[PDB]
Amino acid sequence: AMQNRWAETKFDSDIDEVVYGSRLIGSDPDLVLGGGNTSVKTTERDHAGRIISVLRVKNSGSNLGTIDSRGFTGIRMDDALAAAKIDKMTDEAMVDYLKKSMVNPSEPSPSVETFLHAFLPYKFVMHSHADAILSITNTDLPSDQIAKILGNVVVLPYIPPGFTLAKEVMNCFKKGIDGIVLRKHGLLTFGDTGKEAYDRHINIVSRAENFIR
Ligand SMILES: [Cl-]
Ligand SMILES: [Zn+2]
Repeated sequence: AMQNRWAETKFDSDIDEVVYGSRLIGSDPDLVLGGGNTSVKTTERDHAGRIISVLRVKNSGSNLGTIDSRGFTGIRMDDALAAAKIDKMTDEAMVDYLKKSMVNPSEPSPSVETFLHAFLPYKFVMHSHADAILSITNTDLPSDQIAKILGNVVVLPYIPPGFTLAKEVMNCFKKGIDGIVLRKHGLLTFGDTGKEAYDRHINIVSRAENFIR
């Protein structure tokens, strides 16, 4: 039975908190059998001394399980949120956009799923390709019955990973929900703190697992 392993309460920094959450998620082979990504929205000074809103998002330099602060690449939120105006973007264009939005271009490339994170207005966001979520969403169960099984969630149909997915995620987000379920892809959870996003992730996946058990 999936367990909830969140033990800490005090962290020195936002990055320490997101690293902690990432490690817990990457430690469960039923949550991360190489993919998944996390993020924290944070305040930083940029090179020009401006205090700015930064999305620190998982990068290509490590898996979630053994991640450290180096594994979080800083993306300007002003830049990322301005992308919401854009209609379509190819994967390639998306990568270029993100590169031009990096607070420090010498950091490792940010997750190709960065826009899932930027476009959800919670401080912490967690994304997995949880096996039990893939199973339940790969059945013929209607989405509404999937939602009744999993809890206070919104369920989205299959959409290929990329910019359109992020736009749909953005638009289906509603105040008060615990998660967004992406059929044939995975799960998004979020919250004001790392624990909130994490607890929501476990509760939903474990409900999925319970149901297919
Ligand atoms: Cl009912
Ligand atoms: Zn994904």
